[PDB]
Amino acid sequence: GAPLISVKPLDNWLLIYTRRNYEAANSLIQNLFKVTPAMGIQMKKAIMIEVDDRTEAYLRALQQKVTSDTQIVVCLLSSNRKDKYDAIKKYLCTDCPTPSQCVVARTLGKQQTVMAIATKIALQMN
Amino acid sequence: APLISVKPLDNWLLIYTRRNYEAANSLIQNLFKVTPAMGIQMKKAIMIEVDDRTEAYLRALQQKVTSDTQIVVCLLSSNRKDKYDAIKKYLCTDCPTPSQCVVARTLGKQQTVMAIATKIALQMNCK
Repeated sequence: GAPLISVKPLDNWLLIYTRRNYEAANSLIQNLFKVTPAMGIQMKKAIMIEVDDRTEAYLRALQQKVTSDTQIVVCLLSSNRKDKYDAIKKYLCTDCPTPSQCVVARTLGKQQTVMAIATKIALQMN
Repeated sequence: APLISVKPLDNWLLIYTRRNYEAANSLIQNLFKVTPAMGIQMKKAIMIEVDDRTEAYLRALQQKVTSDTQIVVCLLSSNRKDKYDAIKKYLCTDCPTPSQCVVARTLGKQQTVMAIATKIALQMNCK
């Protein structure tokens, strides 16, 4: 036979992060692996993009890596630094057609933060 | 004391223009119908009538969106690209509260209603 239960594969997506948060990025992938089956989603590993911690490096990585095939984009930020956050958000929102979201590394400890992120992804996949 | 847990949706905004006053009322009623199956207990939206121009939508947003606002829904007279794009962009850059735009025309389907409610159930779990 072959599966009967609907899943949605999340196989092509970007996680853009800065070296200081290398391990909070890895943990996020694992955690999302845990909560994602309950939501009808089958996850592959994110395409991971390490950038210098500056606005412009995030934006470059965006212009170079986002494709037709990219399903979701997640920008992990070192900090809730208003200007950096606002300038990435503005660009994703005007220039990036691919659904996206920003996350501040700090909040990542919490399992409610993880759930919210996955929820937003489930949402963007429709 | 009532044992089944429900997510109350008691503070939220519907911004619409006078021409779609009734399509707006209907949308509330219909959402009342399909929302209990999703674990949500709905109150009526705070309804905000605005003139049919981009800027009027944006003023309403700046004035009425609060810490308490759970969801924002902008119902548009038309799929007019510029108006739709400008409102979408602004919500997306300047409005932290989760939101969506709906074109009145499409409200004439129970699949449209389901999609909006689905999106809301989803937005009720976000940071």
